[PDB]
Amino acid sequence: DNIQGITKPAIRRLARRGGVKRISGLIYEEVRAVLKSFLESVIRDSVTYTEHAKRKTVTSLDVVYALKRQGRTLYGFGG
DNA sequence: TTTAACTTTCGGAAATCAAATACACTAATATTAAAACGCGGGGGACAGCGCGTACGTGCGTTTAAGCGGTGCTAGAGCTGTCTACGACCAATTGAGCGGCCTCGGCACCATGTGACTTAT
Repeated sequence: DNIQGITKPAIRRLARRGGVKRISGLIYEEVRAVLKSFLESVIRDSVTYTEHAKRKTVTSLDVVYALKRQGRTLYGFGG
């Protein structure tokens, strides 16, 4: 239950960075779900990059290449 | 002590020059499929509302998150060394469609000998 360990006050304060103030309860479970989906895919891409690289420790370059292929390219790390 | 820029060259590239298509558009044409004017309409989307509701709003006691030591080891990254493996050359093919030929079969003129005959 690690994704439940991602606590509902946590999801709340994330909503408040998100600019909203009222959020239904099942949003917490389904924001957990969206985090789960994106994490699953980026982990797939980065883990596979890592597996091919033969350094089976998952690397930041693997992560940023995953995000880049996804179109979600992130700065500050591949540099 | 290791990442460059001098160079010293050269042989494929990237210009040029040219003509061979060939395609775009600028354009007549009657038609004629869709445009766009023109009035109701349903239908619906919003005004206004009651009260149920649902996520915050608010307290108590928890829980994990966060440190803060305590290893210890699994890989990081690096192998110093042996190939393999693929990039090159070329030969080592090949098949497909023109080329010669060359088969045999026709029509035509040549040559010798068997009749016979005659004037030897």
